[PDB]
Amino acid sequence: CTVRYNVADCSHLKLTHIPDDLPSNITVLNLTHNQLRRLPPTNFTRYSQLAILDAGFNSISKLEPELCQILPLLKVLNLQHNELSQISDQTFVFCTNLTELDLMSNSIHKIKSNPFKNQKNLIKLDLSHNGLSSTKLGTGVQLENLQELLLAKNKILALRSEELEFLGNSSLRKLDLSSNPLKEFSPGCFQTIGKLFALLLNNAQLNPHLTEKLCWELSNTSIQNLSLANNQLLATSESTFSGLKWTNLTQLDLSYNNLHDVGNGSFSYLPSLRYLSLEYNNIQRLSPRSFYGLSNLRYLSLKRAFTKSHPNIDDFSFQWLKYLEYLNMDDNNIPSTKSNTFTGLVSLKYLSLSKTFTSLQTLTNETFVSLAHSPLLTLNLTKNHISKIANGTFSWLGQLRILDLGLNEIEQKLSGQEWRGLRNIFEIYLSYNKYLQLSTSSFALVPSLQRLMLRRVALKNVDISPSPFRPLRNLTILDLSNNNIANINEDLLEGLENLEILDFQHNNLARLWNPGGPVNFLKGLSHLHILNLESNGLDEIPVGVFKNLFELKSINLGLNNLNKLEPFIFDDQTSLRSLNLQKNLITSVEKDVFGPPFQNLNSLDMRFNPFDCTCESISWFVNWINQTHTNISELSTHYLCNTPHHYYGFPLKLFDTSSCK
Amino acid sequence: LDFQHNNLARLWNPGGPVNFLKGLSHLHILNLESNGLDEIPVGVFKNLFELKSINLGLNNLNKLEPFIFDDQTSLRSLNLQKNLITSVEKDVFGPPFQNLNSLDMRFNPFDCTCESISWFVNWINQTHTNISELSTHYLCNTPHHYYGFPLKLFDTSSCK
Ligand SMILES: *[C@@H]1O[C@H](CO)[C@@H](O[C@@H]2O[C@H](CO)[C@@H](O[C@@H]3O[C@H](CO)[C@@H](O)[C@H](O)[C@@H]3O)[C@H](O)[C@H]2NC(C)=O)[C@H](O)[C@H]1NC(C)=O
Ligand SMILES: *[C@@H]1O[C@H](CO)[C@@H](O[C@@H]2O[C@H](CO)[C@@H](O[C@@H]3O[C@H](CO)[C@@H](O)[C@H](O)[C@@H]3O)[C@H](O)[C@H]2NC(C)=O)[C@H](O)[C@H]1NC(C)=O
Ligand SMILES: *[C@@H]1O[C@H](CO)[C@@H](O[C@@H]2O[C@H](CO)[C@@H](O[C@@H]3O[C@H](CO)[C@@H](O)[C@H](O)[C@@H]3O)[C@H](O)[C@H]2NC(C)=O)[C@H](O)[C@H]1NC(C)=O
Ligand SMILES: *[C@@H]1O[C@H](CO)[C@@H](O[C@@H]2O[C@H](CO)[C@@H](O[C@@H]3O[C@H](CO)[C@@H](O)[C@H](O)[C@@H]3O)[C@H](O)[C@H]2NC(C)=O)[C@H](O)[C@H]1NC(C)=O
Ligand SMILES: *[C@@H]1O[C@H](CO)[C@@H](O[C@@H]2O[C@H](CO)[C@@H](O)[C@H](O)[C@H]2NC(C)=O)[C@H](O)[C@H]1NC(C)=O
Ligand SMILES: *[C@@H]1O[C@H](CO)[C@@H](O[C@@H]2O[C@H](CO)[C@@H](O)[C@H](O)[C@H]2NC(C)=O)[C@H](O)[C@H]1NC(C)=O
Ligand SMILES: *[C@@H]1O[C@H](CO)[C@@H](O[C@@H]2O[C@H](CO)[C@@H](O)[C@H](O)[C@H]2NC(C)=O)[C@H](O)[C@H]1NC(C)=O
Ligand SMILES: *[C@@H]1O[C@H](CO)[C@@H](O[C@@H]2O[C@H](CO)[C@@H](O)[C@H](O)[C@H]2NC(C)=O)[C@H](O)[C@H]1NC(C)=O
Ligand SMILES: *[C@@H]1O[C@H](CO)[C@@H](O)[C@H](O)[C@H]1NC(C)=O
Ligand SMILES: *[C@@H]1O[C@H](CO)[C@@H](O)[C@H](O)[C@H]1NC(C)=O
Repeated sequence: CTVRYNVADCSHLKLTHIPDDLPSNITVLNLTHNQLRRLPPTNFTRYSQLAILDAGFNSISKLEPELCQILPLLKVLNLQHNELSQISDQTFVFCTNLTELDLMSNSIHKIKSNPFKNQKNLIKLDLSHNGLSSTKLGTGVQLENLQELLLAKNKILALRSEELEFLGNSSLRKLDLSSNPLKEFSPGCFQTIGKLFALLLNNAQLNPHLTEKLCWELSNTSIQNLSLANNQLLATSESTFSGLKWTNLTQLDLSYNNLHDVGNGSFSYLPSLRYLSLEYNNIQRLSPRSFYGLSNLRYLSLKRAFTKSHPNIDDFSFQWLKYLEYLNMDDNNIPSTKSNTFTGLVSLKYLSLSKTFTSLQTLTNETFVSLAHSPLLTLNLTKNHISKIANGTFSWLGQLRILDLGLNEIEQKLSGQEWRGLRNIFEIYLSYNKYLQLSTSSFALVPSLQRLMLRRVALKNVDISPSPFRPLRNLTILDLSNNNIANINEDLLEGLENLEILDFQHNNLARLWNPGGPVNFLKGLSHLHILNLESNGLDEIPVGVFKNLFELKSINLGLNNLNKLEPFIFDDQTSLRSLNLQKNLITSVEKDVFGPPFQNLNSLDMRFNPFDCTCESISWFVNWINQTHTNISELSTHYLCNTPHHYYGFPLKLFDTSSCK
Repeated sequence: LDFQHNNLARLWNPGGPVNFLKGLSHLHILNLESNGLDEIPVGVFKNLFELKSINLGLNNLNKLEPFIFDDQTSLRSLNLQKNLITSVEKDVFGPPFQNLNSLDMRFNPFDCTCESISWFVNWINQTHTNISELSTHYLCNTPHHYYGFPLKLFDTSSCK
């Protein structure tokens, strides 16, 4: 087995017999994924100190009580994926300390007598996928402290007040009744339970009339979390949920219930709900009175809550949701917005509208007029086929912090008036766009940015003086990768004292680093953390470009052609934590180049390089590798030399340096 | 026969290499430039006696198996420029160099070592083959002492 500290785990050993050779100073034993004839009752004499046993995923036919007598200190008893054709009460008469019983696949058809007259400390009772037909588990009052009762993937036809009366004072935190073909509910079947809080009815095929009758039956109860998923709730009426008007609910779920129509006042009898979900529904439309009465909701999800003839939302449809703060409408097909769609939401702070608009190619200053009176903090608009934005689009939303406009085809000459009205925004998501032309005043109106990534935007004309990034001072993260920049001067990025993260992947900086004077990039970047110039076609590193980068942490210069390693290139990089030079054309590793970066390096990566197995090239590198604990992944595999012929295709570590000094 | 830019690299172990050019005696010029070939197996240029030109440039060829060119006794022009050739061995480029008229292997990471270029340097010193840009685009890439050094100006007195 693994034989780790204290606990013992045996993932896969093809074990067939209970072993007794392992040390006895253990408290947990694992038997998952093993083939056993039958659990012996007398072989546990040696192991009488196990707190719990993970004896599951086993082909055990019959269970004997004597086992859990030899181990009185037994807490978790998992018997899932086992045969267990039939069980009786005599297995649990002198077996009381159980706290966790798991029966997930045992094909237990009928329950006889009272098997649980002695278990007084059990909390979770998982009895599912066993073909159980009647929810009766006993006649007398038992299960004083039972918090979870799982009954799923069985064939219960109905619930009756007499088969559930055996729970006298049980306080069930979570009740599971999923995948049960329930067709009717006897009156008073829920009042016999002491205190029930949550219920699950997934894959239970609830009819709307059956759902209404269930809601009537659920009155007087302390239910707070109710879930109704995978049903035939194609429509909802005013009186459908009226039976829940006497309950104090917290969460209501209606996902995967193909709801087509929402009646007027459907949830008007729910003055205490705080979280609501309508995921994956073919809702035709939402009337303004559909949400009437929901004055206490705080989280609404409308993911895939619309039909393909296209669905639309009327104005003033969210006025009643004055306490909502998290609205999600991802993956929908609303054509466009109106003047009074979001009007009424006075507490919305997190709004997601990803892939929800189809006819909103052009954005004006009337699209987000409804959100002026709402202090939003996050706005998601990805995959919305955004093509053009007008001035004053975000003027109303002056409290925005997180803005998303990526994964679109925006094409426009940015002038800085597109962000007019934004007071204090944290970061802007404009990656993955077809064409965004920058100007000298594009970022002047918003100097409060903290993160700014422009991946795959085909940006151009960024060498214009003054740089558009000049007004940004406290910016921390900047990304201009995958854009194929033609050229850049030292004017850009100047004054970014607070900049920490910089990425220049796929930007062809080859010629920018001797003719016309080398560009002295990275001037005074004290706060820069990680520098990434991977796959920029770099061919030669000019001297004096990594200076003053004392606080730099990581360097990634892979997928390039670097062979001319100038001496003393890395002098101030004494705080480097990870050096990446994989897939380059490095031939020799000299001490004067990689010395200071190797003083306190944590991980190194320069694989796929034509190394030269010679005393002049890798002797210092081989000595350092042999005399360091730096994490070098695939050191023995992808570090083969390319020259000479004798040492071609040989591991870098398998080189003797005792003959050269 | 011209196969420029066709991605024939992996065709020369997918169930055994394909023995292409099987008994193609009358072919005169063969051009397979810029196909990314990485390894040429033995017994692929057999029965090519009348072939005159081979052009395998703009590829990545470093594994030169012995006796690759055995029937290329009538080769007139060999082109291997802009490849990843590191060493030039006699047993590989012997027969093609018997009557070669023009040779082109510029822009290659040559290794200025005794085992690699000694025979090639001697051949260059004692041949009349017309080679363009021989002293400019034939600089070695390793070691550091011989990096960026002309290939023709190599002393073989310390070799053999
Ligand atoms: C359990 O749920 C039932 C509903 O199924 C609740 O019944 C409701 O009980 C209240 C209080 O007894 C009734 O209000 C009363 O109405 C009479 C007129 O009939 C009025 O004179 C009283 O002043 C009082 O307002 C209410 O009508 C009744 N509703 C129904 C539909 O029966 C019951 O309160 C819940 N709790 C318990 C512990 O049963
Ligand atoms: C706005 O909604 C869209 C809906 O798709 C969100 O897109 C999803 O965002 C997550 C988190 O960024 C992405 O997961 C990521 O996957 C990549 C690998 O592709 C992984 O490297 C990251 O660590 C992360 O796990 C997810 O792929 C992405 N889905 C699509 C289709 O783009 C978007 O994040 C939302 N905007 C927010 C929350 O600001
Ligand atoms: C969204 O932004 C646009 C762009 O500024 C605003 O359009 C502006 O609307 C005002 C009032 O309609 C225009 O003022 C008047 O325009 C007429 C010509 O239409 C002119 O003859 C008058 O002397 C007066 O200037 C203004 O010109 C117009 N701007 C542009 C560039 O056409 C629009 O009002 C904004 N919408 C919201 C809701 O903020
Ligand atoms: C959205 O905002 C941009 C940025 O301000 C507006 O572009 C600006 O439009 C004005 C008005 O046409 C331009 O002023 C013009 O300048 C020329 C000289 O170049 C002058 O001869 C004209 O009489 C006029 O004053 C301004 O140059 C231009 N700026 C840029 C950077 O393009 C745009 O018009 C706004 N659009 C809407 C719909 O409000
Ligand atoms: C219903 O389920 C929700 C979701 O788990 C429970 O709310 C969580 O309560 C814990 C405990 O305070 C918090 O840490 C979580 O942040 C809450 N999550 C959400 C989404 O609200 C709620 O307590 C449950 N109702 C019960 C058990 O009656
Ligand atoms: C939620 O719980 C509250 C508190 O128990 C219920 O309010 C009580 O309602 C009864 C009538 O059934 C009154 O006699 C009590 O005086 C009320 N107490 C308080 C503190 O208001 C409420 O009815 C429950 N249900 C809903 C939907 O709120
Ligand atoms: C549900 O209630 C809404 C009101 O919230 C009703 O919508 C109104 O319909 C009338 C008739 O055309 C219009 O004059 C009103 O302007 C509408 N209200 C709003 C806010 O626009 C709707 O008709 C009701 N539906 C049912 C089936 O009763
Ligand atoms: C740029 O970021 C800095 C760092 O947070 C901001 O400085 C802080 O701003 C908050 C906002 O009120 C103040 O409470 C702090 O006292 C400021 N810290 C210091 C050291 O001055 C700065 O305001 C930001 N500038 C812009 C334009 O957003
Ligand atoms: C358990 O005890 C029986 C009886 O001695 C023995 O045959 C068997 O090998 C022991 N171990 C297991 C894993 O059954
Ligand atoms: C349940 O609670 C009632 C009332 O407090 C009490 O009379 C009864 O003994 C309790 N039963 C159990 C099994 O705790």
